[PDB]
Amino acid sequence: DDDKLDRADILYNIRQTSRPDVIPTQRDRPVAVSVSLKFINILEVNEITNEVDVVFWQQTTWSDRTLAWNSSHSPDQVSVPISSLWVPDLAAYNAISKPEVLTPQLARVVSDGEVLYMPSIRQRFSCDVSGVDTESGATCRIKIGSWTHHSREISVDPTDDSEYFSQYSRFEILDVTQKKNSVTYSCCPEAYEDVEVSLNFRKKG
Amino acid sequence: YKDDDDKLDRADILYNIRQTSRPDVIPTQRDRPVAVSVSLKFINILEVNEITNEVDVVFWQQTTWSDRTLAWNSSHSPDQVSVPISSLWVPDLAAYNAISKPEVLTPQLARVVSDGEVLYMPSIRQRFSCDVSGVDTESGATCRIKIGSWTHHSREISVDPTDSEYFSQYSRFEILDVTQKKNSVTYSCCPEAYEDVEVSLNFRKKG
Amino acid sequence: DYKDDDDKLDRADILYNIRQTSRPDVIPTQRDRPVAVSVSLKFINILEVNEITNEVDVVFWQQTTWSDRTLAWNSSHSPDQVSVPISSLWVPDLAAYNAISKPEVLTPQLARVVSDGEVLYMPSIRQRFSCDVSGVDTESGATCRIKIGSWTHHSREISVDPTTENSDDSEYFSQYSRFEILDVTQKKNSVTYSCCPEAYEDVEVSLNFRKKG
Amino acid sequence: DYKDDDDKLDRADILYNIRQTSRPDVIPTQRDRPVAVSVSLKFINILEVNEITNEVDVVFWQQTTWSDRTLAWNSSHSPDQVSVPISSLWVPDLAAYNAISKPEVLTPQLARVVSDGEVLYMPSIRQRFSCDVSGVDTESGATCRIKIGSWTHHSREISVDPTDSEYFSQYSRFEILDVTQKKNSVTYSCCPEAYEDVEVSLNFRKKG
Amino acid sequence: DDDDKLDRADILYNIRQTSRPDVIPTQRDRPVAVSVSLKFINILEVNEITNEVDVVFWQQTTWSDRTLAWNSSHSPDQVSVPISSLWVPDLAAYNAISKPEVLTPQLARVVSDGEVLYMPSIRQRFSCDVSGVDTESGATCRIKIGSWTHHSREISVDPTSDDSEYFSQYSRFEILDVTQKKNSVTYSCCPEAYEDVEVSLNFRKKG
Ligand SMILES: Nc1nc(-c2ccc(C(F)(F)F)cc2)cc(N2CCOCC2)n1
Ligand SMILES: Nc1nc(-c2ccc(C(F)(F)F)cc2)cc(N2CCOCC2)n1
Ligand SMILES: Nc1nc(-c2ccc(C(F)(F)F)cc2)cc(N2CCOCC2)n1
Ligand SMILES: Nc1nc(-c2ccc(C(F)(F)F)cc2)cc(N2CCOCC2)n1
Ligand SMILES: Nc1nc(-c2ccc(C(F)(F)F)cc2)cc(N2CCOCC2)n1
Ligand SMILES: *[C@@H]1O[C@H](CO)[C@@H](O)[C@H](O)[C@H]1NC(C)=O
Ligand SMILES: *[C@@H]1O[C@H](CO)[C@@H](O)[C@H](O)[C@H]1NC(C)=O
Ligand SMILES: *[C@@H]1O[C@H](CO)[C@@H](O)[C@H](O)[C@H]1NC(C)=O
Ligand SMILES: *[C@@H]1O[C@H](CO)[C@@H](O)[C@H](O)[C@H]1NC(C)=O
Ligand SMILES: *[C@@H]1O[C@H](CO)[C@@H](O)[C@H](O)[C@H]1NC(C)=O
Repeated sequence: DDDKLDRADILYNIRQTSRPDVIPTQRDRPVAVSVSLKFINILEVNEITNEVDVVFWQQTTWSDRTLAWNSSHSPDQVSVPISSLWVPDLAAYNAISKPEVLTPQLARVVSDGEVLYMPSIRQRFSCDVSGVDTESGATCRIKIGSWTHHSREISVDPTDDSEYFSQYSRFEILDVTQKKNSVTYSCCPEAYEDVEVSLNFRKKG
Repeated sequence: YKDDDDKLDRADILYNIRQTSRPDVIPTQRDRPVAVSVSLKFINILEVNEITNEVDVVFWQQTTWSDRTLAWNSSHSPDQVSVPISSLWVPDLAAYNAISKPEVLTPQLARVVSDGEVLYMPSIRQRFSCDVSGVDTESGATCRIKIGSWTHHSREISVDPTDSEYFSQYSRFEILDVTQKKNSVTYSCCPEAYEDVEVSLNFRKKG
Repeated sequence: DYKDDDDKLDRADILYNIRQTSRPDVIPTQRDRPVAVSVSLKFINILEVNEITNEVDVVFWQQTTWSDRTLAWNSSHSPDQVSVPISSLWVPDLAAYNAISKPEVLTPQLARVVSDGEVLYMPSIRQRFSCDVSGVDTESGATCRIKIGSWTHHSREISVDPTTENSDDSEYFSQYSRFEILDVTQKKNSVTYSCCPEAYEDVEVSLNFRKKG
Repeated sequence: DYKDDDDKLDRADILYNIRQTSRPDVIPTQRDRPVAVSVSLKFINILEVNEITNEVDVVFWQQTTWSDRTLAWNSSHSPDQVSVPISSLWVPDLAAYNAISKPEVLTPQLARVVSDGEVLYMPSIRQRFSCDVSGVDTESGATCRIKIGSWTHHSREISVDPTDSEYFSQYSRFEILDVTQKKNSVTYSCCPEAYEDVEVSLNFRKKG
Repeated sequence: DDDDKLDRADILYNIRQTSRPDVIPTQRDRPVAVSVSLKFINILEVNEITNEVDVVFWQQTTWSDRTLAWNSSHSPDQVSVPISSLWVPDLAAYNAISKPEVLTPQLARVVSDGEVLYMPSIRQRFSCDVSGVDTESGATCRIKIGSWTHHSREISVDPTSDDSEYFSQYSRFEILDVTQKKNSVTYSCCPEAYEDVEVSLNFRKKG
């Protein structure tokens, strides 16, 4: 796991095999991407205009098996800059600002061909904050899917509630759930898979 | 369609597109202007200021055109592919009454279809100066957005327009009507005519 | 001629010739004479004003033109003009002496190059300036100046020649703006500073405006 | 040696040699031992404080050093150190876990390379953090806790090792009572392996 | 003879072939003498509570690299060059509390005798003593500018005729005095000295 030249070699191999603009399909099956959200913070919450500002830890994984190697005497994982990798084109449907990445833009590649990209993000969303002061709290739903690939090319999926959530927040997390969802729009005949993350939270009392 | 996931067939189409594609040159065919279809679909309203007459909107910008030099036989290969928009010509659209840089909320990819059609449909948050009077009244306020090609006159580029289903439930405002008109203006600066789509939007507060 | 404007292959060749000849970092001087650059502002919107700090926020259309005849070609059977990315062309290095923010370009960064070596670049720009705003409430309006000059090139290399004057200054201006424009004028100035024995040419633009209603 | 240092050609050759031996995307691990990165925060200012929202704005000088023997050269008759743009060098991927903004880098982005293989990267950063701010308008003051860790590399590849009004501003509204720096290894339920990090405790109060 | 376009492009080519942008241009084993002056253009704001100050200043940097020099007998005396092609000094304000914002194009003059001039106009926020701004004596704010990564054996900053000369007449504030001075500090992390120039600005509000 710890020879610089072995790492430089693995990296070199990934840079040949990997085509960054082409989706990594195997055997006529959609690429199976698994998304999961962990919340880190809730910073602002406007009940008049229906917006929140959050920081979340976005764990995405997929399998590009052509990147795989034998690791019996070499390292099992390495870090690659994401400009050298195809990453999925996920978008959050009810975002109202550009996503702001707060972490170095690197992925792990695992010798079985698995790719993990888990950046931490700040973003404002437009959502229902009705009930944020009550005891049963508000429920804001976030929708996240593949922007330009339909369900026959990219298949999204959902992989404790407050394990990484700051203790210095004004808000508290009651429950967080994730549901897979295939949806068609009147524009395009094809479906787009998304994950709907439903966060249930309230102000602290 | 059944052959939509050959990673190799896909890579080959991307390669092909990158060779034929001339990103800086308008893809005219047969001495006709490029016809570009332009439409908005509103997603949200974020800020309304009745004093200064401004509005923040997130709208979904539907833009399509064709370049038959990119076409291919898709009988046994993928029907569409995604392409980074730096590899294709894109039209230089501009909103005349906009007062801030447009902010693109989605990945900057276009779809290319086997028949030579190109679809670029970004989601955009932008700020416009427009008439926002009547917004607390039953008829509502009517605000227009004028979107035309900036450098190419009508002789080279024409823009044509092709209810808020994708409009947020949680917005403070409600849409009443959305119409789309085609204008063709000659400015006192240049002897030629620039075309544009006008998008009139009637909207009002809820309660 | 206008009849051949669209032939895709012809346009590409013109774009190719332009890149082979254009030197983006060199002033296109002709015959021991300075490069003449025509400058015209047209105001679009006056976004905000602060009478206490003396700042304004404007959107203007900045029309700029100049000649490089080494770019010319025979338009007898060819497109008369084409659009070019400005990264492929020399562009004048104009600065706003009293800008207090970076310029934000609103529009696509493309120039039109015409078949006789004329280049037009007219972006739309939002910028914040520092100027005299007192009077803005009265009926005679306020009067705010903006100096714009060549930063690193002096008069014998670049001369900004005033493109004035209107009609017409209230034409591209938002009618839905809190403010209205009385008059606009332009002046060519030529200043020699402490540092350099060389003189820099600038264009002073005066905008007279008041709050409506 | 100190005499050499000013030879424009000698430096050019050193800088050439570094760009060739340096691979920016590979951790400079030697001997099967995890790269040791020494980190150190010196505070410079405390600017925006919100007691209601638990946010703070700080300008701090981050001091980072590590060792890469492959970059080393015989400096008997050449310069002992040179400046290098960090685009030419591997730099560790550090990240503040409680930062709620993107770091704003206030200084030129150069590192120093010493001829014995030490690399020194010491940028001045402004950044907003989410932390315990209550107690700030009182004498024992507040106690914030920034944590700085290796994002994608775990303990077997990168290991952080720790190491104060000297560089702090006397024109700050705030003043500093104590600063401590502990090493911390923690395992998150996602990945089997542990990540090293440095909890920097800052103790400070408003004036008067 | 300053305008022959071919002579310019040739000079610009010679400059790119011999110039190494990442290497300090030292000569005869002496440090590089970088000369620095600040002329103030404006003051945007002042916060008495927090000791912040927003200022627009014209930074005047000049230094020599005799390896760029050419014979200007029948070619131009000077030319403009993108700073990406040249080595440029890594200056920094110790008491800056914001990213510097360059308001001007990033071009340097090169003079044929080997001299380089980089003179950008900059907008930056500083933290400094601001008390006394309303009083007739005025407040005194100190900016400390120095070389960040290069110590004194490598780069030395030397300050080089009245202010209120490029200073905006429309400012709330007026400048009472400006003095430049040179210090040389060693910090407890590293045994080599770093030179800086402290610009002292004495100013007050107007009546
Ligand atoms: N997942 C997803 N994808 C698209 C989409 C479809 C096609 C294109 C294309 F091909 F034109 F580039 C772009 C986006 C649009 C879309 N919606 C648009 C309206 O807001 C809800 C989501 N959602
Ligand atoms: N569509 C459009 N195009 C232009 C335009 C822009 C650039 C050029 C040039 F010089 F590059 F050729 C010409 C016209 C100007 C224009 N107007 C200018 C003022 O605002 C209303 C619209 N509208
Ligand atoms: N047109 C113009 N050019 C300069 C100028 C800029 C850069 C250089 C240098 F050093 F790069 F050569 C010289 C003069 C400075 C200048 N002024 C600076 C002070 O405010 C009034 C305008 N105006
Ligand atoms: N040092 C560190 N690293 C991670 C982490 C980031 C990326 C990856 C991946 F996907 F690249 F493998 C793994 C762990 C996560 C993490 N924390 C978990 C999120 O909350 C803050 C602390 N801390
Ligand atoms: N001019 C200067 N340089 C440094 C400095 C910067 C980088 C490095 C390193 F590590 F990259 F070599 C060393 C010292 C530090 C420094 N100060 C330390 C605190 O901030 C005020 C002054 N001032
Ligand atoms: C993996 O490692 C080496 C050769 O690469 C060898 O010991 C072993 O047989 C390999 N196993 C597989 C499944 O290729
Ligand atoms: C499309 O491709 C296949 C193979 O070349 C062929 O069967 C079919 O006739 C082609 N169609 C056209 C339009 O040429
Ligand atoms: C352009 O016109 C002719 C015909 O295209 C060409 O041969 C000649 O070089 C040019 N001269 C004229 C007539 O402008
Ligand atoms: C380095 O070079 C010097 C001078 O050439 C020589 O004396 C020495 O043996 C070399 N080895 C070391 C000390 O690394
Ligand atoms: C330029 O010509 C020569 C050769 O470059 C040079 O040495 C001298 O300084 C100049 N000659 C004149 C005419 O002054």
